[PDB]
Order: sequence, then C-alpha cells, then structure tokens
Amino acid sequence: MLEVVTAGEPLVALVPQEPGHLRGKRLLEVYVGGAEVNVAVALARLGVKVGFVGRVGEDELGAMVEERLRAEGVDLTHFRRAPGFTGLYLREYLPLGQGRVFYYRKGSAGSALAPGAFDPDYLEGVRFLHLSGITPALSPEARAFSLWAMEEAKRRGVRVSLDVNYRQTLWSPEEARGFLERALPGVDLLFLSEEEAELLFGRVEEALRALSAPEVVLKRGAKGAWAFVDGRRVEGSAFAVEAVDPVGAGDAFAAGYLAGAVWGLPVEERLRLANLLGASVAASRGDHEGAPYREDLEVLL
Amino acid sequence: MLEVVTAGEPLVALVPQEPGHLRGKRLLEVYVGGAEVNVAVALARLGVKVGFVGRVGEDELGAMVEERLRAEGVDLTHFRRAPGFTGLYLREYLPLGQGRVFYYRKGSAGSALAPGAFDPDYLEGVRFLHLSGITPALSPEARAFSLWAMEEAKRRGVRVSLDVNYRQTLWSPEEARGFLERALPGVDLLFLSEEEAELLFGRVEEALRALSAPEVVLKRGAKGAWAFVDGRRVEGSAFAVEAVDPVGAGDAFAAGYLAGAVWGLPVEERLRLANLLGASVAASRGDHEGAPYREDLEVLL
Amino acid sequence: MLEVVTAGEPLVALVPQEPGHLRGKRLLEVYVGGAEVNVAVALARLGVKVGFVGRVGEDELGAMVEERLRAEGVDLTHFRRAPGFTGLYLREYLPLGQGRVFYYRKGSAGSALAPGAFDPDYLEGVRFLHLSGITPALSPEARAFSLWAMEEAKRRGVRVSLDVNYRQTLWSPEEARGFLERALPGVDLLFLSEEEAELLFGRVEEALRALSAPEVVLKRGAKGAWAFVDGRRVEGSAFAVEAVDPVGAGDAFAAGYLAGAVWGLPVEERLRLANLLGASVAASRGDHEGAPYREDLEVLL
Amino acid sequence: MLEVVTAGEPLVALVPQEPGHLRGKRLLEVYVGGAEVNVAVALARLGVKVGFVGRVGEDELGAMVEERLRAEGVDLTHFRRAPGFTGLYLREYLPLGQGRVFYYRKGSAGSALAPGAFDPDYLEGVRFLHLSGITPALSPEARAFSLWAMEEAKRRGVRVSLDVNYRQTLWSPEEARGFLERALPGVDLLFLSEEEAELLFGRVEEALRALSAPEVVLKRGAKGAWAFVDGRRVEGSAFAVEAVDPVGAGDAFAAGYLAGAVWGLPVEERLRLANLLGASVAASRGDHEGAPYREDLEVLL
Amino acid sequence: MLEVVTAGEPLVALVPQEPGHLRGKRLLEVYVGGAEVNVAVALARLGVKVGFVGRVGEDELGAMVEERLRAEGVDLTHFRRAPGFTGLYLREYLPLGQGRVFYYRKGSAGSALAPGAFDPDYLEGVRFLHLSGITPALSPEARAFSLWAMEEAKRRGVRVSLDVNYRQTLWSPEEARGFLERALPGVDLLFLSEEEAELLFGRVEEALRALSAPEVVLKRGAKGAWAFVDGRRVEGSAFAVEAVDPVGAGDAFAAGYLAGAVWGLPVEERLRLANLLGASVAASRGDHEGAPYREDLEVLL
Amino acid sequence: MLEVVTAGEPLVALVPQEPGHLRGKRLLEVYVGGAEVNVAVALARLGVKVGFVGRVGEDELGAMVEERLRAEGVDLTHFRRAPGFTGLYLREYLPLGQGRVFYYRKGSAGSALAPGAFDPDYLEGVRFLHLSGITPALSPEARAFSLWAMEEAKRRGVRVSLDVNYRQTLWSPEEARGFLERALPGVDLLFLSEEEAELLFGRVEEALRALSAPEVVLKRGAKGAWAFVDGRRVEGSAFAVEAVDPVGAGDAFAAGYLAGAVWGLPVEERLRLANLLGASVAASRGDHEGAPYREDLEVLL
Repeated sequence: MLEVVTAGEPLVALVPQEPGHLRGKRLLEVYVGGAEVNVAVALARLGVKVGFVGRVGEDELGAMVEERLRAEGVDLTHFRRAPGFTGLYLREYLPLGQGRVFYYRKGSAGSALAPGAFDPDYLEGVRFLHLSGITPALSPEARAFSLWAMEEAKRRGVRVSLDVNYRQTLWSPEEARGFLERALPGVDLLFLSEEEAELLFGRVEEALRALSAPEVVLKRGAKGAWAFVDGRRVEGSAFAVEAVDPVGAGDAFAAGYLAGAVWGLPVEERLRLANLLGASVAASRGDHEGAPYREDLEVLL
Repeated sequence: MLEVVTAGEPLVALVPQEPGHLRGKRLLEVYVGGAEVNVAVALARLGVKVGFVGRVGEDELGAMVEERLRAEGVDLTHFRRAPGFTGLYLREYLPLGQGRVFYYRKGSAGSALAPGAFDPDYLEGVRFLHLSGITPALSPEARAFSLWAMEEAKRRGVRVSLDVNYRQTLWSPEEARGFLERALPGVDLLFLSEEEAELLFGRVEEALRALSAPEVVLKRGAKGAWAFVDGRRVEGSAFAVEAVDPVGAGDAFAAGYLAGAVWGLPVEERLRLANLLGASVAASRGDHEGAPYREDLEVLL
Repeated sequence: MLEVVTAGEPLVALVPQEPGHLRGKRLLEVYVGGAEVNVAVALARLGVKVGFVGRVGEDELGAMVEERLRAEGVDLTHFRRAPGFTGLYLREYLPLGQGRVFYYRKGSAGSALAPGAFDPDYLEGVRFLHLSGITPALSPEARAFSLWAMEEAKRRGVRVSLDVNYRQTLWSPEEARGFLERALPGVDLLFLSEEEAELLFGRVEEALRALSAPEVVLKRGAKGAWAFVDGRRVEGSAFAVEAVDPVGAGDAFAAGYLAGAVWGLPVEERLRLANLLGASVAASRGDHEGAPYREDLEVLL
Repeated sequence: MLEVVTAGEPLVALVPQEPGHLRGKRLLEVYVGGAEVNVAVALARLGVKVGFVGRVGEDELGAMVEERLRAEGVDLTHFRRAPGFTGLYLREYLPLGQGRVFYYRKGSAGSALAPGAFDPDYLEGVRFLHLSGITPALSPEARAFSLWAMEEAKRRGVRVSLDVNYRQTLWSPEEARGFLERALPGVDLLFLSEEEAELLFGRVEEALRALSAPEVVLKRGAKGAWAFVDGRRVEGSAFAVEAVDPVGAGDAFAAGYLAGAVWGLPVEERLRLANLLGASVAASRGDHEGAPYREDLEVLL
Repeated sequence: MLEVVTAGEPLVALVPQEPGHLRGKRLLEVYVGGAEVNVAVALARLGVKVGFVGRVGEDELGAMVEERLRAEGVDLTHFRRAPGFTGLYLREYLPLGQGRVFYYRKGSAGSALAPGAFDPDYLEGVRFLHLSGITPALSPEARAFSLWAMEEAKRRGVRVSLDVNYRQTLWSPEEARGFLERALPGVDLLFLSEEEAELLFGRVEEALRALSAPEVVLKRGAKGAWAFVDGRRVEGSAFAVEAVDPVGAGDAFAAGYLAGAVWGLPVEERLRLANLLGASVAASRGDHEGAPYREDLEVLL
Repeated sequence: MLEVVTAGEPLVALVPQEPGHLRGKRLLEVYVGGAEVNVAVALARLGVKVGFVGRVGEDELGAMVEERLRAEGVDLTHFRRAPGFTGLYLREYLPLGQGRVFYYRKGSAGSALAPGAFDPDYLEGVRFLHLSGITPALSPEARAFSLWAMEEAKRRGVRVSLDVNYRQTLWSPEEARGFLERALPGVDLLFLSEEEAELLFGRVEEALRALSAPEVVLKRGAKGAWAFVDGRRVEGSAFAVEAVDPVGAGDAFAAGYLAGAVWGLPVEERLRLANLLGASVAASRGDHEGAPYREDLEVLL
C-alpha cells in the first residue's frame, strides 16, 4: 500500500554541462524535474511506496518522464500522458553564482490539474500527501485542485505536507499569502525557507507567528535548519559542502524529512536525514540526480 | 549594398547526436535554425550581401542567434532582441527514418512580426526579398507583414522569392491555399516541393497551372528538380547521396538557387548550384551546418 | 495479462564508441543486453505484455538492469536483485569486421537460475515462453531450469519458442546437440542460423531433418530467411543494409517474429516484421538500442 | 562612435579539458585569445563601443578569430586577414597548479604590426586606446608601432592605457624596462601586477616610484589591488574564489576597470568592477570565456 | 641496470566521469591500475629504472596493460600475457564521498603468481623490491610467491619495501596479521596508514611496537605523516588540497618516498617528495594519472 | 634484430570530429602522425621488428609521440626528445571532400635531421630502410641526411624503399625532380601515385621511363595499383570502399607492401596486403589509426 502520494507538474530540465551563459553553450543535458517529482523519486529511491499524480503531453518528452518515473518505482496509478505538450525549462549557472531560469510550460498538459484529477480512494491508508506551492500557482484549476486534494486527504486521515516554494514568476507575494492563509488550516507539515518567510512576512519571525502549522520546518541555507513541533524548536546539522547544482536540494531535503517521519523517527533523525538528502542532490548535477538509495543509508549506518 | 534580404522567425534547434527516440536521449546538440535564417547564412557564406529581419527574445538563446548571425556576416540592421522569449524546437530522427518534431515557439518575440517591422528603404537597390510560407502561418500579424513586405519590395523593384514550406502544424491546406492565391500575384520566384503541390492541388500538375509565377522551381526529392521559366522547363541533376540530416536542405537549395540568380547565371547553373547546397547541408547535422563557403566553390571549380 | 514470458541472464555490455581494438579505447559506452532481455525489450517496445524472469547482483550494475527493464515496461514479477554480482562483458568491432568478445559473468547472481526459479502459475494464460540456447549453457542448474521451464509452459498450454544461439564459449557442439535432442520435443517454435545448423549438423540440410519442430525459422544472413510451417517454406525479404552493430539483431528478429505471431499474423508478415526489427537494431549501436516502438510501425503503415 | 580602441596580436588557444600534462591529453578545446583581444571582447560584452586592430593569417584559424570578434560586436574597421599564418598556443594546467605554455606564433601575420598599421583618424573622438606590453615585445616593428600608436592617440586627446604583461618568453626585464622608461611619458593609465613590479624593480615599492603614471593600478593576486590616483591609494575588494582558468583574468580585470572609467565611475566602482570581471573569467575555462554581459550587471544591480 | 623492481597483479579500472552511483552512469572511463603498477609507473615517470613482474590474460585488456607499461618505460623483462583473463574492476565515487568498489579479478591470469615467477638474478644489483599486501592476499600461490620473492631479494642484498594495503575483501585482519608477523623480518621499509594500524593492532601505537621494521612510514590522511628511522620520527608536510580521485595516492606516495631513497635523499626530502606524488595523483582522475614526470620536479626546483 | 628501419619527422595531428570548416569547430582530436611514423606503427602492429629514427622537442607533445611509439613496440634506439619544439598540424575535411591543411612545424626539433643522425651499424642486418620524399624537403640538412642515410644502407646491403610523397608546400616539382634524379640510383623500391607522376613528368607514362627503379609501385586511387618488377606489371585489387579519413592510407599501403616483402611474399600478396592496410587506415579517423594487428590477418586468413 502507498505510504506517500505527491502531485504536481513534471518538467524537463535542460542544462549546460558547465557554468556560463546559456547563450554560449551548444550542448545541453537533459534531466527530468519538478519539485513534487524530484520528491517522489527521492522517496522511491529510499524504499518508500509512493505514488505520483499528474499529466504530461503525448510527446517524446512526456514519454521520457514516464519512463523515468516508472524506472524509479513510482506508482503511476493516476499518472498518464494526455493530449497537449510537456513543460520544459532551461537553466544556467553563472561562474560567480547568479543563476537564471527560462520557462516554456504555460498551457502544458501538466498544468491542467483540476479538482478530481484522480480517485480520492487512492489516498486511503496513505500516510502523507505532499504538495508544493508551485502547483497552485500554475492555474486557478490547479489552485482549486490543491485545495480539493488536501481536503480529500484530510477527509481520509492523511497527513498534508507542503513545501511553500514561492515562485515570483508564477505569482505575487500577496496571492501566495492569500493562498496560504486559506490553505494552512489543512496543513500538518510545512516546509519553508528564510527568504520566503522574509519575502512574504517581512521577517522569518512574523512568518512563524502567522503560519503556525502542527509541524513546520525552516530551511536556513547552510546554517542547518529548525524544526518546530510541540512548541519545541530542534536545530539541524549545518553543512559545509559547496553546491554543485543546488537546484533540487530543497525538494530532496523535504523528501528526506518525509522518509524520516514515514519511518516514525525522532525529529532529530528526520532533520539529519533531510540535510543528507539535500546535500547529496546539491552535490550533483540534475534536479534530483544525486538522490541516494536505501542501501546507501544502510552502508552509511 | 545588400543583394538579398530575407525575413522570418529564428528558432533554436535541439537535436540528439544519433538516431533514436528523443525520449531516450540525454544529450542534445544545439543549433541555430529557421528557414529564412538557414537561407541568409548560406548566402552569407557564399559572399552574398544579405540582411535578415526578425526578432528574438531578450534571453540567452536570443543572444545566441544574434552571435551566430553576426559571426556569419549577415546584416542585422533591422534585427534585434526584444522583450519576450526565443522560439525553440526539438527534433528526433528515427532509425528507419520516421522523424517527428516538437515546437515551443508560440508567442515568441520572433512570432510578432507585423507590417512595418523595418524601414522599407532598406529594401532599396536590393535584388531579392526572400520569404517562407512558414512566416505568414505563424500569426495574422505575420500574415499581414508578409503581404506588406513584398508589396514594399515590389514597390521598390525588388524581386520576390518565396519558398512555400507548408507546415500542417501551423495551418490548413485551405488557409495555405487562400494565402498563396492572394500572394502569388506579387511573386517573381517560387520554390515548391512535389508533396506540397500534391497536398494542396491534388496533383503536382494542377498546382503548376494554378500557381504560374514568372519563375517556379519544383523540388522533386532525389529525382533532381525542374525549373520553369519562359514556358521552358529545365531539369536539374538528381543526387544519389544519402541524407544525414535533411532538415534544411530545402532552404539550402533555395539559397543556392538564389546565389546563382544573384550572379545572373543560366538556369542550369542555378539548379546545379541549388542541389549542391541542398546536398551539402543534408549531408551534415544541423539546420544549416554543412552550408559551403564561397572559396569552396572556387576550389570545386 | 502477459502475452509473452522470457527468461535468461541479463548482462551489461561495454562497447567502444567506434571501430578499433579495445586495447586502444579509453571510453566505453554502457548498454544493457542479454538475448532474452534484448527480446523482452523489443516486444515491450511494441506493445506486447511481456514478463522477464531472472536475477542480478545487488550491485549498481544490477540496479541499472532493473531500471532499464522497468522503464521499458517489462513485467518484473519474478525478477529481482539477489546477493552476488551482475555479469558484464566487453565488445570490440574491428575496422574490417572481425569482432571479438570478452566475458566476466561466470558465477554471477544471474547465472544461478534453477528449476522453480519462479511460480509456474505466472505462465498461465500466456501465449509464449521464449528462451535462448545461451541460458542452458551457463550452468547445469540453468540447463535443468530450462527443461523445467518449458515443461511447465507445455503443461500450461503455453507455446515454447527457442533461439538456439550456440555459444562455443559456453559449450561444445556435442553438448549443444545433446541438449537440443532432449529439448526439441517440447519446442513449438525454433529460431536458427545457417552457421549454427552447419556447425552442428554439417549442413543446413541435415539440421532441418533432425530438428523438425512444428515451426522453424532459419536466419540466413542478409539473404532473407526461411520459415517452415505446415510442410511449407516461405522465404523472407532479404536486406541490403550495412550493419552498424549486428550484436542483437538476432534477438530483435526473433522478437519481431514473435510479435507477429502474438498478433496472429500470416507467416509472411511475421518474417517481414522480424527483419524489420533485426534491421533496426543492427542499424544501431547497443544490444537492443534501435528497437522500434509500436507507434513507429503505425506511421510505417 | 568608438569609445575604446585596442590593438594586438590575436592567438588561438588550445587547452586540455582537465588538469594534467599535455603529453597525456588527446582532446583539446579551441578558444580565441590574446590579451588585447580578451579585453576588446569583455568591453564589447558590456556594451562598450570598441574597435580592434590587428592582423591574422588567411587560414581557417584566422577566419575563426574574425567570426568570433565579429560575433561579439567588435569594430573591425582596421582588422583583416592577411597573407601568412595565425599564431596559436597550447596550454596545460597541472593538478597542483604549475602551468606551462607553448607558443607557435613567431612570424605570424599578426606579429607584423608596424607604425601606420591603421588610419589615425580612427582614434578620433575615442576615450581610450589600450595596449599590452606583449605587443611591443613581439618585434621591433610592433615595438615601433606601439610607440607610434599612443603618440597618435595622445595627439588626438585619447587616453593611453597599458597593461604591462611582462612575458619573459619575448624579452628580458632590461628590454622591458627600457621600453617602459621610453613609453611611460605617454601613458595615462597603467595596469601592473606585484610579481612584475618585483621582477623589474626589485620591489613593488620602487616600481611605483619609477613608473609614476597619472593613474596606476596594481594587481595583487587575491589580496584585492590598489589604485593610485591624485596621490591617493584606494584599495579594492579581495576575492576568496578559486581559479578555474586564471588565464585571462588579468585582461578581464583591466577591461573591467576600463568600462568603469569609460562610464566615468569613481575609482571605487572601477576596481569593484574590475575584480568582478577578472573573477568571472577566472572562474571559467577559456581565455575570455566567462566575461559577463551588460544585462548581467543590470540584474546584479 | 634496474634500480627498482616491483611485482603484483595489474587491473583495469572502469570509472564514471563524475560523482554518482554507478547504476546511473552510462559512460565509464578506462584506466590501468594496480598498486604495484601504479608505483612502477610513478617511478618510471621520474626517471627511475624500474621493472615490473606480473601476468595478464591474452585478452585486449591485457594488451592494453602492456602497451601502457611499455609506453611508460617500465622494464617488462619478466612481464607477459598468458592464457587466461585480465582482472578488472569498477569504481564509483559518491557525492558526499562514500565510495564503493566492485571486483572481477578472481582467477585472473595475473592472480597466478607463484614462487619462481621470474629469474632471481633479475634482482641482482637492484636497490629495492617493492610489494603490496594486496598480492599475498590474492592466493596462497601469491602468498608463497611474496615470501619467496623478498627472500630472494634479501639473498641478493636488495632492500624490501612493503605497502601493507589491507584489503578486507581479500582477507581477515587475523590472516593479514599472520602474514605480516611472518614477513616483517625481511622488510627494510614499510608503508602503513593509520586506519590499517588501528584496524589490525587496535591502536596506531601498538602497531608500531609490533611492526618495528628498520624504516616505517605512517600515512596519516591530510595530517602529513611520520617517518621512523634510527629511533627518530620525522613529520611530513600536511596537505590542504581536496581529493579528486584519492584512488592511488597511497601508491604514488610510496613511489615518491622510494624515488627519494633511491636518490639517497634525507628522510625529510623523501617525505616531502612522497606527499608531492600522492597529492598529484589524488588531484587527478585515474589510478596513477596525475603522476608527475622528472622534468616537472626540475621546473618545480 | 630489426627487419625494418624508417626515419622522418613526427608530427601531431589535430583534427575536427566531423566534416566542416575548421573555423567552426571547437573540439579537436589529437593524433600522432608523420608518414614514416605512420609506417613504422603499421609494421610494428604487424609483428615486424622496426626501428624509428628522428627527433622531437622536449615538450608535452614530444613526450606524447614517444609514449605512442614506445607503446606500439617501435625500436627507439636512435629516437629521442631534444631541445626545441614538436611539429604539429591542423586538418579539416570538407563536406564535399575538399580538404585543406595547416602546418606549424618549421624549425622543429624534428626537422633538424642531418647526416650521421644515428649510428650506421644500426642498419646492419636490416632488410629495408624506408623513407619519404617529405623528409628531404624539410631542410637541406634533411636533404643531405636522406642521401647519406640510404648511402649507408646501400653500403650495408640494406634495401632502400622510398615513398615519393610530393608536398607542394615544402618545395617545387623541379626541386623534387632534382632530388629524385640524384637519389633514384640508390633506390630498390619506390612508391608513387598517379598525380605525383603526372605532376612531375607530365604523364604517368614518362615518370615510369625516367624513374625506373628495380621495383616500383604505382598507387592509382581506388583503381587498384600496379607493381613493376622484372619488366613485369602486376595489377592490384581495386577497392570499392568510401574514405573516412584517407590521410595516411598512402603510408599504410606502403607499410603493407613492405610487410609482404619482408615476409618474402609474391608481388600479388604484397599488393593485396598493401590495399588491405591502406583500406583499413582510410576507413578510420586518425593518421594511422585503423592500422590492423598481426592477429587480425590471422583471423582474416
């Protein structure tokens, strides 16, 4: 039976093989990405029974997504190729670090997602349903879907996990704020970064007061992070490693924290776990390439 | 002074390094393409003073187009990066030959092109203005632009060359038909393929009766081609070479025929020339990679 | 429900990117191979519901096999990683064509395969069970397994297909002969090459008299091939294409013929089909890379 | 109108894709380089109207230089291919850092450069004329040219900028010294490194006393640098970044400082700017690959 | 005349081009390795007359080993291809550093090595005979060979150098211990790492008391190392460099220390030398790629 | 004992990975070349004991030559790195076939070669001494050396083989002519191409009358070739294979013919042999890459 279920829009990442401006490259590497996706994979790699829900176009890129998911062991009960196209994007990491991103996903088969996108009973018996603030920002359908989705998970005694992920590209801090204030009630687990808190509540302080979910984790760059449960605030291990491709650590981290919880581990181990994931993906090129496999933890144990 | 002026939407081609389904590749080569573009380059490579008109987004891909054009020696007097994005596409050539294409260009800065896109006086003194049936199919703006453009060329005693290039993706054979019937009057030189004639007039025969422009050249796959001028019909050299990447020979050919004319060469040499170009580009990976340089003809002479 | 079930030892192919002696290369491409495997994939790619049975080590190479199979859509109900290692091999194609192969598979987790390796009921309702003469040559366990396996398929009204594939490396023509004579009784469909018939019966003639299975297909290099059913002998289309990497066409072919039969097609179409597969894989680098997908036939139709 | 004009000998760099001895590599990357060139590009990339003066052979490598310059937007009014060959060089960066260089430029079309190499009126209205101590070291022609050149710039109210760049390969510290003492009078802006000062004046102290130009900037490795204007000595930001390919930062830096001045920015910003450039190029493979573009500063602003 | 002679089993390393799990790679680089081999090369590169003794299969990989050795200048008087196969192995370096290795060498032509494997007179006049604790761990033949070998070197006034190199894969700490206690008497020079001392004597302290050879060097990670001669304990330069591929530094180091001794240099220089080697190889991909050449020291001098 | 001895200047070839103008490439492959060198290797690969004589600079490229030669099994008794640099060149193969070459070898350590370059006794007992018309064209030293060299071979009963190889780049048809007329007397075996005969004697007919050496072989493109011995004229097998990189077949061929003779084979087999070599190298990228190994002939036998 599935332990975790996530949902979102899959995207294909195109990335240069080395730092520098995209304008100058002539060879791009192809990777499969998408927050929720990055997360499903990570979990899948750790032995967690997880299912992904989403759509992709009936194009070669869609096929690729599917193969990849299927290969990783993700449950695609409610995932399929549909008329339309698959969203993709181009990335570029500058020498001194200033990255920039370009999207080509508006109107993709995957950005459809509307309430009822799958059969709710799917959620039954499941531990968690994870989502990203990116999905609801795509379209009003999605927005609705999202609300609908956790509503249903709640209704089924399924824990709702949410990684804020504010994309200025998709919407305003006000809209984002509006969304959250409407959504928070149904959230049990929330993932957030400092910038995001600052950028939407002025200070990482107010944000906490406002968004007081049962459990909230705050990513704080390389300064570890803090977990907030039972009025308690455990701090996580900070990491002195340099980013290779920090483009998916955020998701890896969450996944990591998720796996811990799914295994009913003390907040300390969950964090520990989460950085471990984040670290690994950050240390590798690709959205979720670098995500470790269960047997790795085992040896590392 | 410019001898030739072409206009269209530039696109960035992404192509696998070897036959096979895109879904399986993980490394894509980056090339600059776009019918009119492919043509401007070819000519440029041959010593022809040519100018390109069009727009691209203010993105790294746009920058790339520009560098490439600039490097080739194309006149960019009326070419520039503008707000928006640059259109791109992914290609894939199957083992047995069934290729398939995926676009990501709708709404691109380059698909804007509306009448007056540049200063008409530019056209002055110019020998030819070349266009592709792809441009007017992009948007009504373009459609209008096209008409406008040759109108202006005509008005300036500039020869109008047109490569049909019917894209089913952009529109219907009816619309295409409608366009042509309205445009033909102002065409002096027309490039056409058998399938296109068949696909829009039932037979390569009727098409000829209907579209009787001063000079018409019919591409007939590897069976050479025929030139129609002065009620005469010269046949061109057929070529027994195998295609590597036939994705731009059509343009190369045209360019080739154009260079010939610009040099006031007998229809025989123009054809000869045209196949030569087509052959070379077809024998090379990339949209217009393979286009020979003037000094090459010289040695080949 | 599964239409086809195959079983064998998966192997990882390491191959230079271009002709020449392995001793000189410094970059090897990694491919997944193994007769039965190559076949399962081909079918899988064609829409056929097929399942693979076998084992691989608990190593990164094993993981790779699995991902690949899983991605292709193969049923792995009775496939898994087990203690031990994964067999692999290095290939090398010489300029003038003299290839040579090096194995590193003896004692691999995959070469275990003993009778009962999976639950026989799996076979139920299945059309065919395919095997290669390579498997029984690996070990006495395998040898036994093989016999056991078709015994069970027979017992379930499942058609037994066998591709001889004599490997001198594994055993002698006598042993091979011994095996066949003991196995033929249970074979409904047999795939064979001229050299193999010559090499084990003196002449491609005697081999036929001796190994008279309900249906036998003889691969005859580029001279087409012959099908023997109902005392009839249809000849297949010969192919004038040059081999790129002929290392798996043999399997592709079989798969091709299998798909045809599974679809209940006239022997003529099955052959036609088979060469088509063989040709495509032969025209591509990699063991089964080049295997076409169902939708390809469709366009080709 | 041109804001900056530089002149020198263009060279083609050949570099291994990774650290190690050249003797062991078998694949070399091709880059366009040459102090003055590296600088023209950098500026060009920043929006500065700059022109380059120099010669290259009538070879494929020359053509390459030209394409590259042309693509970057450099004014080639007085740049052209001429009989002869194009200078090139091979580089190699060792694991522990000990690099070594090999030249193949003696007698190149580009090392000709003699007084009058271009029309002086070109210089008119221009802000600065930049040169490197490498040029005059090439040949007595060049040496003369150099003197001639700034003489002419002076004569036109054009600021003379000079990056010492002592190459032991080309000449002795005495000759270098001799040159400078003869040239300094006409220099308004001088770029220098500590080693060079030490290596030619014993101490970075004496060098300053001796070479007291209106404005002098001293590169001091990663310890920032110092600017000397109006008896004042501003210090620049030191940078804690590791060199990827420090082979052109020196030029990038200068360019950077130049752009600042051209924009009439306070010495502080000029430095800031200069390190920024240097840093970026140093963080990238290639002579001037890594040089940022104007719109980058903008975002970085 | 040979100054140094080493002996062991050559192996072919297969390594991914970048960090990550082997299961995910699809391109592996081919390198020649094997402790003793890595060492012979290093020395060879430094101008030291050294000879290698060992066997490899009559396969393409064997040929490769030979070419490589031959190219490096190693004396192969008693080295040859013999029936059988060549051992090889696959490596994989994880993002966070946890490497893992996979062997395919059991039963290789090279693991034969039995007493008398070569003519003892070879050893005559030689300075040192170097060995690794890996060889005797391969097989009882080898084990015997080893003992035999230094016995013979001793008998010829040849210094015996031994790099412990405990491989848990080959045997137990007890067996290893047993071996050493039996071998130490004939050792003049011993190389050891902290872990190994800890892992076989509880503490790096006891190990020293137990294994008191004339000269013993203890590798201590990046904390330099200590040399033990004449009741004295010189400490070596610690190195603040990050490992690229630390897979052969251990050997490089030893070689380095060997070259020093062969040149009769003070222990200080020998260490200095040794780290230098280790550092260089560690800073490069490949088993012994990165090993510097004599003329490099010269420039570095 | 050496069977063959050749001498010349080694050069490093830099070549694009695919057809097209060098100006556009950005990645060049590194190969070791040089007529005589190409030949020594070929022979070496065939089991022939051959020695090479020549010099290279004390640079990383020189080192490379040496490793390569050494790895191939060539006798370097009289080969060494000397002060100076190593000659190199860049190649480029155009789509339609018009290749062009660029040298950077004038004044190289290797172009020194003067009479007495090695000890004549080396030649003793040797079957043949092979040379190319390229060497004497390099410098008057070389020119003298050449004469000197065969003089010495003659004096030692060593057969003199010469491959004309007229390089217009090095000298005039007159000088070439002058050289030959002075050298022919001492030639026993001469290799020549039609163009060369035409280009230096008007007709392939006169050339034969003029240059009547004991044995002369005329390369005639793909139309086989003719051997002239004992007033007889055997014709060789023509080859219907397409050139990949025809840049060294000429040498391969010669080598091939040489091996035959060294093995005392009938002129028919020598030719047969020669085309075989030429074909193989022509079918491969690189100067002599593609040269087959003895064991290959064996299988091919």
